[PDB]
Amino acid sequence: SGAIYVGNYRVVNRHLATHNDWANLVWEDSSRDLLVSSTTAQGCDTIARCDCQTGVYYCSSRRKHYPVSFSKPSLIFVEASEYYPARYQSHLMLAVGHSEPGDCGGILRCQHGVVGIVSTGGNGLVGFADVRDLLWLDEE
Ligand SMILES: N#CCc1cccc(NC(=O)N2CCC[C@H](C(N)=O)C2)c1
Ligand SMILES: [Zn+2]
Repeated sequence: SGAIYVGNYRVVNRHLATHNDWANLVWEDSSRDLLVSSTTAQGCDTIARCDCQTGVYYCSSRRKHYPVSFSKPSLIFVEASEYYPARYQSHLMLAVGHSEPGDCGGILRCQHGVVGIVSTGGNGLVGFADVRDLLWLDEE
């Protein structure tokens, strides 16, 4: 589990969105595994606006933050799970690192701010849903 809290937005994995998220919906995209809902309180996270390929992510199944090198956001085939059939996920970045299903939502960050959240995993790989292109998270 986990979310990004930027401005009056809450960014979560679409597959982990709650009823309150769907009832306060701003934007959702199943191909990216992302959903954004509105919040009453202002958050403290800031979004990175860069092309870094190195950063640090939080792994809840280890209670640890790990430094990683990650690929650029791309269209990647992801195996079937309880939440989606086997399909292509867009804006996904891969790295070598530990991930279990419940690690989804952990933040990946670079020197500029939050880069994305854990969205995929298995066999020593971890995948992150990028948010750096969502410029509207910084306003309104
Ligand atoms: N190998 C292995 C098992 C394993 C370990 C660790 C994680 C996973 N699960 C996943 O990657 N996802 C399940 C939630 C939905 C995700 C999505 N964005 O489509 C895909 C699977
Ligand atoms: Zn950066």
